[PDB]
Amino acid sequence: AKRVKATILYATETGKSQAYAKTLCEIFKHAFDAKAMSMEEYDIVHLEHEALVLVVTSTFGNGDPPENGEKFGCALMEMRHEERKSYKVRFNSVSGPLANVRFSVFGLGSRAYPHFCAFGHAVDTLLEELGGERILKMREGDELCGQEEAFRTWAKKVFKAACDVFCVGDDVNIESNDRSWKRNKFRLTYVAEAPDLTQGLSNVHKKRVSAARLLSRQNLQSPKSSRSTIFVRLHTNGNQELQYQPGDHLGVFPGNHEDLVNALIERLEDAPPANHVVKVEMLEERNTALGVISNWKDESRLPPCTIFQAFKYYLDITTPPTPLQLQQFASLATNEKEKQRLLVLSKGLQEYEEWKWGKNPTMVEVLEEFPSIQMPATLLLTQLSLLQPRYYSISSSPDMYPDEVHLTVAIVSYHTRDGEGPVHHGVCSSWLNRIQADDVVPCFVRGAPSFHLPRNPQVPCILVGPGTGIAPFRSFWQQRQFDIQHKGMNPCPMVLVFGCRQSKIDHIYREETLQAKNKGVFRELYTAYSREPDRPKKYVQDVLQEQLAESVYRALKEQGGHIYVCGDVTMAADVLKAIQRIMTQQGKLSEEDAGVFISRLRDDNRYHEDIFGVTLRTYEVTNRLRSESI
Amino acid sequence: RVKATILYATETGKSQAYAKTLCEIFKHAFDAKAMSMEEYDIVHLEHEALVLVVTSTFGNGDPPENGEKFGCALMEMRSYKVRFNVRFSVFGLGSRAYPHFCAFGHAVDTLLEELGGERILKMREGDELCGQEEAFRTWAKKVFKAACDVFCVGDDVNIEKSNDRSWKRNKFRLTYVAEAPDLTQGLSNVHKKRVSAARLLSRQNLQSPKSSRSTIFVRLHTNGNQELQYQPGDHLGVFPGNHEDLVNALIERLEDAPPANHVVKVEMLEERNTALGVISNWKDESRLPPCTIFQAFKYYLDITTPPTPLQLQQFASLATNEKEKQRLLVLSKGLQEYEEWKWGKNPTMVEVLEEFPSIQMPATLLLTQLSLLQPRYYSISSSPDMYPDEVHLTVAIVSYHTRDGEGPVHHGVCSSWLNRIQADDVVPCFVRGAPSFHLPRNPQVPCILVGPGTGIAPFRSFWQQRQFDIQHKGMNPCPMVLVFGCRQSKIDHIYREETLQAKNKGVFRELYTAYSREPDRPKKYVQDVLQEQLAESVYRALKEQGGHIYVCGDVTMAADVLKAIQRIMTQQGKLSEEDAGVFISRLRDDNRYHEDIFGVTLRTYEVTNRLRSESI
Ligand SMILES: Cc1cc2nc3c(=O)[nH]c(=O)nc-3n(C[C@H](O)[C@H](O)[C@H](O)COP(=O)(O)OP(=O)(O)OC[C@H]3O[C@@H](n4cnc5c(N)ncnc54)[C@H](O)[C@@H]3O)c2cc1C
Ligand SMILES: Cc1cc2nc3c(=O)[nH]c(=O)nc-3n(C[C@H](O)[C@H](O)[C@H](O)COP(=O)(O)OP(=O)(O)OC[C@H]3O[C@@H](n4cnc5c(N)ncnc54)[C@H](O)[C@@H]3O)c2cc1C
Ligand SMILES: NC(=O)c1ccc[n+]([C@@H]2O[C@H](COP(=O)([O-])OP(=O)(O)OC[C@H]3O[C@@H](n4cnc5c(N)ncnc54)[C@H](OP(=O)(O)O)[C@@H]3O)[C@@H](O)[C@H]2O)c1
Ligand SMILES: NC(=O)c1ccc[n+]([C@@H]2O[C@H](COP(=O)([O-])OP(=O)(O)OC[C@H]3O[C@@H](n4cnc5c(N)ncnc54)[C@H](OP(=O)(O)O)[C@@H]3O)[C@@H](O)[C@H]2O)c1
Ligand SMILES: Cc1cc2nc3c(=O)[nH]c(=O)nc-3n(C[C@H](O)[C@H](O)[C@H](O)COP(=O)(O)O)c2cc1C
Ligand SMILES: Cc1cc2nc3c(=O)[nH]c(=O)nc-3n(C[C@H](O)[C@H](O)[C@H](O)COP(=O)(O)O)c2cc1C
Ligand SMILES: O=S([O-])[O-]
Ligand SMILES: O=S([O-])[O-]
Repeated sequence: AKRVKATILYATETGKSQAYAKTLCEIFKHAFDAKAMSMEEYDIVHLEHEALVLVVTSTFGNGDPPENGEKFGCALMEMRHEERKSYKVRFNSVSGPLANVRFSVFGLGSRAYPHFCAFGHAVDTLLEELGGERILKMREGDELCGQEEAFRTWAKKVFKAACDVFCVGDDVNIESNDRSWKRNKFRLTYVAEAPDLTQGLSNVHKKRVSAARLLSRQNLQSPKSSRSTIFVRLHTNGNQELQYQPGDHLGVFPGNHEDLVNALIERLEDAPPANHVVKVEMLEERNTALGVISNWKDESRLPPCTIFQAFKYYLDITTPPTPLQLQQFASLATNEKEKQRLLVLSKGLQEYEEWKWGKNPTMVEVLEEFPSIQMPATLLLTQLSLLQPRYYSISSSPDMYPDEVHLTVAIVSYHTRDGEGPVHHGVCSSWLNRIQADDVVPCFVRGAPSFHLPRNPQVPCILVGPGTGIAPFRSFWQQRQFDIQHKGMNPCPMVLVFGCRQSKIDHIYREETLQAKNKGVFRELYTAYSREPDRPKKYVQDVLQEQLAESVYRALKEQGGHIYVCGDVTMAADVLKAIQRIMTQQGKLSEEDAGVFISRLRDDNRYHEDIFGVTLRTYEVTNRLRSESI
Repeated sequence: RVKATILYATETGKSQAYAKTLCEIFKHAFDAKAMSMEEYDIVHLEHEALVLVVTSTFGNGDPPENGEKFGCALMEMRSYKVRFNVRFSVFGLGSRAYPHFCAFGHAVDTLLEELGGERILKMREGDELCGQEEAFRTWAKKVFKAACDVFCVGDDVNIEKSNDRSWKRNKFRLTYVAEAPDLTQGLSNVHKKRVSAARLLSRQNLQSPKSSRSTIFVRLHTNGNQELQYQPGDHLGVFPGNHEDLVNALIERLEDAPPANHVVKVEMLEERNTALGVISNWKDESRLPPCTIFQAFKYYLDITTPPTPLQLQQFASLATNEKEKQRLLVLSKGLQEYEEWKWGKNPTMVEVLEEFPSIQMPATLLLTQLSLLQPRYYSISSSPDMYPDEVHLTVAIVSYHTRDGEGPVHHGVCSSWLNRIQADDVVPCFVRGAPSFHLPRNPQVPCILVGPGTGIAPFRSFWQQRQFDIQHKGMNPCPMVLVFGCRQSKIDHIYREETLQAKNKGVFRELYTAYSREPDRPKKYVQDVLQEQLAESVYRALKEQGGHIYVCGDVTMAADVLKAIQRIMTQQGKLSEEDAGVFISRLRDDNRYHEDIFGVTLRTYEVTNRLRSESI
């Protein structure tokens, strides 16, 4: 029972928890026999016999487990569950089998969301009730301020605390450094077989990606708008992989703009032409009883391909470097002043914060700001993060549009340095806005069972969502419309609470919702204008408290109706207060009965929320929170 | 060298094996490669010099799943059901027990031509029931020489054709690992598809206790798993566990030393020749995940399917006797001797090692040469609207005696596993849509549901759905007709009270049952109820009412039914066997005549024999 095993479990949606977990395993390799596994890869049957367990997990959606964390969270939730309390009740709330085990939790999250680091807190809370002995109190990493930084602190303490408790680490010492990057470690070797895009992305992200097809794209806003929102039609080609129900999302895999990809490639020192199928092989120095066995292997992260296809379809080249990545960049800088700035930023303290949040630098902008960096083709290919797919609410009814998938996409573009800097185009939205019909569209369907229309047609539904948060409601109404016209049903009509900036500029799908109302689908259509010169600023929160307070109340309290909120997390949080008020001031219930009534609706799946994350007033919201919390 | 792309389609993995071997032969005179019709750009096709196609046919003449993309691509680039139900040559695996024999291979062969394609050799067929591996080896040599001269290489090593990718003794080793994945995750890695962990809620027999046979009702909980969303008509792919006794008998007969409780992995020696030796390293085989050998045999590997001729030859060089090593050699040549052996005894791997006890079996040969345990498909018997977060299955428990009922009992792998797993045990499975076996979008048209025994399975979701659209969505769909079939009304009438009830609620207009072993009345099949009781309701539906007819179950039955309806078209409406037969062709492409083939599930022994006798 020597060489204590340290099991590092992680859950992630974009790769941050996974990275930190790797870094954490590397550290524990010093005094312990450590392993880093995704929560889904791990077999819950070993847990009770685990000596030490370290959890690094983010939280997603509406205070939920990352998708690859759901199974593990249910499992715990199960072993621990005499009856009561739901996950949504205790951990995302409105205001022993593991005796042998020692653990500690680090959770990633954002103060921009209601239930900050919810999944980390549930796991942390749950391992303790199951009989586990917590080493360090749970620490939280805020994506808005010092996330990578707070990881180090905790990583340091927890290691020290583990060494102390297990009484090992009298030979491990006070301390880049690991599988980071080193020139005699990674090598790009030639290959003659380059997979197909959708097949390569399936390997890379361990899931089946189907090739969809672009049929058309149209502007949903006036040509006189400064903004742009596009209606996109895709042909699924029969593929049963792409079956969906109204409410579900489509995950899409973009391509970085070629110019940016090229600028980047033309800045590498030693790099084959940006065209030669090259696999990446790494010098892996294993270790045996004989001594140390060293040899070449396949990194096996990216599939065989040209560096161009790699930077274009598989690697994140626009997300600002983490402090770690800057550290590897620094040791490549050949200019005194130019290299110290790199080391100052490597800290993740304020300078980093200001630089990142101020310049929102792409990989290219960084190499160009510190032109004395000798960038190795293999450092990027192995250190950059994978290009993540972006999710989009499906905007079509599969009955009204068989073998078709529609999307409503806000075109993200903004100026850096608070309007002074150049333009940065969102990766997926700008891609979806320029692909041609011959272009393949890598995607998959991710069902959203908490956001499907009710099984019972005769109950009232209130659909709340500003801007593109209307996207899924378009599948709701098209679907209800088809039901009426062809299935011979008379479902209780619904109410739509939309919200935008200007009557004849932003009200997307206006006529389309009109036509749907005349057909019985909707009882009434409410709209909140926020930048109308002719009146005051109104938000769906307002339309709800000023013109539906009664309907809302009668719908939810007597008619057994449902309310659906979709879009920006700030709005959704506001809509939850507007409803808590309407419930209080329209039924005489304190912040108690109103809160518990809501908390009940959710419980019974009658209060639905589909969070897009932070999409509205991004600058002002991120700015307020960033500051206010440091 | 010329580049030869060998494209293969496969479900149970036989065509895959054939292509990899085909690749090892074409290596001699060509630059040959092998991959799925999915792991390939259909755009590169036209820029190919030589394309070899090895593909099986599934469904009812349908392309295997991984051969769906490719199929329609050649179709548009150049309906399917109608017609079939660069240099290149096709070899299609199949079975003469199915109507549209090698339908996919014959379709791909036809369409390649219609795309600037020149055929080398006449497309061959490989009947799973008689001389499959035999016709392949042949066509294999005949097409090699054929392309060899077509592309003009002269006198080269045309005698080399037991090859290289075949197990040797220091090309493989089992290195310990202290971290083995969870089963469902391991399976997702092995089969490259998302497999979810579902849990058993309950199982109950739907046949009378006084029955000799047995069918079970199975309820699984999806656990809110979005990956497990389905529609009535869809199938659930399930991964079972082999029985422990057979797993431990197999381990205890093993030569290699791996304790069974230790996690291991299979590394293979990757060597790259040089001018004075070789530059090499041990890479992970990476077919199976790290797991205990007990777990590989119980959950990842097929230890019951009879050894192929290729796997026997290998056992040959491992027998320490002479008769044994010789019988092995005889059987290694998939001919009369081997076919009689296999079909007659249908030996598990364990029985093979016991019929030939001098074989010294190393663990790394089984772990690398045995086929992957394939998942079994089951028609979902529940409506998702009626049973949220639930998946129900109707499962016939397969169990037969070898050597024509004279030998030991052999249990169906998945059916028997599903028949003994305990509540809450994990059930790895996934959902595979059947877009061609879904209820019509128009619920105001009549549907005629035909299917005996377990063939009823998808209809229980059809009628639970309709019952739900009625009792809850407030719609009034055109009532349906159920044409069922079983052995004895008092024994085999599974879900009798349920279909009965579905009638009382307006789901079903009428319920027609056919019995085949009622010791009173004659042996009536469902094809006999169509003609002898509804020949008119069927004609009016498929001709005037814009109706739909769904056929589900054994391929033989489904065929007797097609040939029946085609006549009900002649007789009742007056059109010839080419005017009614092609009208059903228009039905199957208009998607109003639905078929869902389970394979050969009925009268297996009787049927598959006459068929061996058919071709032989
Ligand atoms: C379940 C779900 C459903 C969704 N459905 C939809 C949908 O239906 N329709 C839709 O349009 N979107 C939807 N989204 C949002 C969407 O997926 C993408 O986040 C969005 O299109 C932007 O992606 P991008 O790839 O274009 O830009 P990305 O390049 O990734 O860039 C966005 C990042 O830009 C920064 N950026 C943006 N604005 C500014 C600014 N003003 N100032 C400084 N920096 C800024 C932020 O740091 C932000 O994270 C959904 C998200 C989720 C999780
Ligand atoms: C789309 C689809 C849907 C299906 N739906 C269902 C369903 O809903 N319900 C259901 O019960 N089944 C269904 N099946 C059949 C099912 O999937 C399995 O084939 C079946 O349960 C048996 O699997 P097993 O794994 O138990 O036996 P397996 O071990 O694979 O064994 C069967 C093999 O045994 C031989 N064997 C069987 N009987 C005999 C005999 N009498 N004499 C000599 N040799 C014999 C055959 O060679 C056969 O291949 C479906 C198949 C498909 C393709
Ligand atoms: N700044 C840029 O150049 C730029 C460019 C591309 C995309 N983007 C971003 O990408 C997003 C996509 O646009 P979109 O179509 O979804 O919507 P949008 O036009 O940004 O706004 C949606 C509507 O909801 C309102 N709203 C804002 N905050 C709210 C809150 N906290 N609670 C309730 N309602 C609220 C808005 O009011 P307001 O009048 O207050 O906005 C607006 O009327 C944009 O909203 C924007 O943040 C910005
Ligand atoms: N051979 C065995 O002893 C044995 C035992 C247990 C399970 N099994 C297998 O497991 C399967 C599951 O049983 P099941 O519930 O699906 O059904 P089943 O009991 O095998 O029979 C389904 C019904 O369909 C009839 N039928 C048979 N062949 C037909 C054809 N060619 N065309 C139209 N109708 C036909 C049968 O009549 P008949 O009376 O003419 O068969 C029977 O009444 C079995 O059918 C069988 O394959 C076999
Ligand atoms: C749609 C979306 C929903 C999110 N929901 C929450 C949330 O409820 N609580 C929280 O603390 N953070 C939330 N976040 C922030 C992530 O948890 C955080 O960005 C984290 O750094 C991502 O970590 P990962 O890369 O490991 O998955 C959310 C982010 C997105 C894009
Ligand atoms: C449900 C099912 C349906 C089948 N349908 C056909 C068919 O229409 N035509 C044919 O020639 N073979 C058919 N077969 C036989 C396969 O083509 C044959 O068993 C082949 O050996 C499987 O090869 P594979 O393992 O490479 O996919 C079918 C087999 C099953 C299990
Ligand atoms: O300051 S740099 O971006 O020129
Ligand atoms: O094989 S069953 O007992 O898990």
